[PDB]
Amino acid sequence: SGFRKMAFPSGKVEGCMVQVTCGTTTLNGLWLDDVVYCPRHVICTSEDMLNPNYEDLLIRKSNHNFLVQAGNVQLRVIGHSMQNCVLKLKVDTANPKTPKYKFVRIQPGQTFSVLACYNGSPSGVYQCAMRPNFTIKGSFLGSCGSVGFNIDYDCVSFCYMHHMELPTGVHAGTDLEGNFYGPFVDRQTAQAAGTDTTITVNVLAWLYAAVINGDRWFLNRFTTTLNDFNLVAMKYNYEPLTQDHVDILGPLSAQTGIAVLDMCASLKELLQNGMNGRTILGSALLEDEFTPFDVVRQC
Amino acid sequence: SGFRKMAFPSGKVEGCMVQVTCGTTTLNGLWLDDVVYCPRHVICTSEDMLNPNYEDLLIRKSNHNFLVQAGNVQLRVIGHSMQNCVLKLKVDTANPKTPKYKFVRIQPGQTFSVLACYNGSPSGVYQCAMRPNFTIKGSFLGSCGSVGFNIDYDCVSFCYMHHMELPTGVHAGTDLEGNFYGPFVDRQTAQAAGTDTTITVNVLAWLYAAVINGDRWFLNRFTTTLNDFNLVAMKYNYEPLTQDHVDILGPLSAQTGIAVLDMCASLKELLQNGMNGRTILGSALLEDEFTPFDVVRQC
Repeated sequence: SGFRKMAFPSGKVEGCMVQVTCGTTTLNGLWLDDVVYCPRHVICTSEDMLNPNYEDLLIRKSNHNFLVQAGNVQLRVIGHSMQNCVLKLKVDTANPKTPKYKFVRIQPGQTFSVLACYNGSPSGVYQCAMRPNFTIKGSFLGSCGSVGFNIDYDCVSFCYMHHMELPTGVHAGTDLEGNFYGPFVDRQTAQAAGTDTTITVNVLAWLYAAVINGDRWFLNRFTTTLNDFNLVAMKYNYEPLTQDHVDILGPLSAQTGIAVLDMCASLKELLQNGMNGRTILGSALLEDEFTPFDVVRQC
Repeated sequence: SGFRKMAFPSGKVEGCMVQVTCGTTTLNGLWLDDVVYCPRHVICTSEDMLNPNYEDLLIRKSNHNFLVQAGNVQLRVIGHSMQNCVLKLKVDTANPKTPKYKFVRIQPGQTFSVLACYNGSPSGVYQCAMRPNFTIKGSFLGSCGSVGFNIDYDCVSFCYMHHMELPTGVHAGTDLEGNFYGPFVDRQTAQAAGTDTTITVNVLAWLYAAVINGDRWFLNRFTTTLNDFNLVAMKYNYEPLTQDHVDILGPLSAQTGIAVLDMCASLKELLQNGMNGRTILGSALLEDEFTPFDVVRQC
C-alpha cells in the first residue's frame, strides 16, 4: 500500500526537449515530428517584455535568427509561425523520438506532470494541478518552455507549456496551441489571479485514498446534503460540488462502502473543526492535487 | 521561484525495466549490461515466504525456470546466482539502453527517486527519503523489484530495490548488491522498525528553502547552542545534529545570511510552540525529505 504524489514516467518527453535561442534569449522547446514549439517571448529581451508588440517584434526575425539545438546536434529552421502565444519553428528533420501524442486543453482542477528543464536539458519531474484560477504552484527557475503532460498507454497528452511567473510568484502558461490558461498575457505587467479556491472533488477523492489506506479517524457519524455542503464549501473557498463530481467519485464510493454525501459530511466537520493536530495520509492539511482518476490509477 | 518535491527524470531507468517470472511469481527486474537483477524471493510462493530456505529453494531452479521478458522481447538466461538477497540472472544480451551507472549504498536520511513499476512496465516516479530506521514511506502496489536511483550528470546511481511491505505498512528493501537496509529480512514475519525519527538536517535545509522563497514568518529573535538544540531535538525524536551536518548547510547559510544556529533556534521555537495553524512552503508540518543538496540543486 501507501500513497505518494506520483508523476508520469518522463522518458517519452525527455527525448523531445530541445533548446531554442533567438538573440540573447534561450529557453526550452518541444520537438515533435518536424515542428519545434516554444514560448513566443523567446524573441523578447527583458525590456521588450514590459510591453511587447509580438507581431512587430516577430517581423524583424527570419528563419535563421532561431537557433534550435537538440542535445549537441543542431536543427535547420525552414519556417516560423506565431500561433497565439506559441512560436512554431518548422524544421527539416522529424524528431526520431517523437512518441504518439495529442494536444489537450485540460480543465481547472485536473492534474499533469511537468518535466522542468533548463537550456533544453531535463532537470526534474513533479506532479501538479491546474488551480481553479488557472495558475500552477510550481518550481520554475530558464524553465520557460517546459511542458506538462499526461500519459495514456503509449500516447503523451501534452497539456501545458510554462511561460511566466506572475509578480505574485505563481506561474501561468498555455496549452500547446498557444492559448493561455486563465486571463493572463505574456507581458511583464501586474496581472491578478482570482481567488485560489480549493478543488473539492480532489479533496474528497484523497479522503477516499486515506480510507483505502487505513486512515479512518476522520470518518464521522453525520451525513449531509449537496446544498448544505456547498453552503459550507463556499464559506471556506471550496469549489462547488456538482452531481457530475458525485458521479466521478462513484468507483471510490463502491470500493470503500462510504457514500459520497457521508464523506461530504466528514469533510464538513473537518472544515468547521480543523484537524486537532492530527494528520491524514501523513499530511496536516487537506490535499486537493489528486483527481479521482489519480487515486484510482494509484490505489 | 517555487519549491516542489522533485524526482529525477526517469527515461534512463525506464529503458532498463524488465519482467522476471519464475513459477507463478512475476516481478520487476533491472537489466544492466548482460545481467538482470531482481528480488530473490521471485522464486517463492506465498507459503514459501512464511519461512523460506533460499538456498534450498534456489537449488530446485535451473536457468530455464526464469522467464525474463524485456518489453515484448524475451531474454535467454545462461546463468543464475544469488548475491545476498538479490538474484542475478546472466543473460546472453547486453541491454542496448544500458546507461552509465554505479551501485551505491546510500545513508539514512538521503533521498532518491523511485520508478514504481508493475510487471516490468513503468507506472510512476516519485522522490522519497530513506528513513533513519531504514524504511521507506512509499507506494508499492507487484511493485517488487522497482528501483531507486539518483542521477549525477549522465550516470545513474542505483541505490535501492524494493522487496517487501512490513506488517506495519512501510516498506523495506536492499541496495543493488542485495544487502537490506536496516535489520529486515525477506521473510513474511513480524519485524519491527525502530522509532521513526525526523531527519534534522533535512528540516533545516527546507527552512532555508522557505527563506529563499520568501516564507520568513518563522524566523525568530533567538539563537541557541548545538548541545541545547540537541537536548530539544532528542525530546521531539529528531536526529541529533552534528558538526558535519552544520558544515553541509554552509552554502544555504551563505545564501540567506542566516547562521545555522539561528535557524536552529527558530526550529526549536517551532517544535516547542507548534505552527499556530500557519504553513511553511505550503505545508502545515516540517518536511524532512529534502537534503541540503536537493535544496541547492533546486533553488
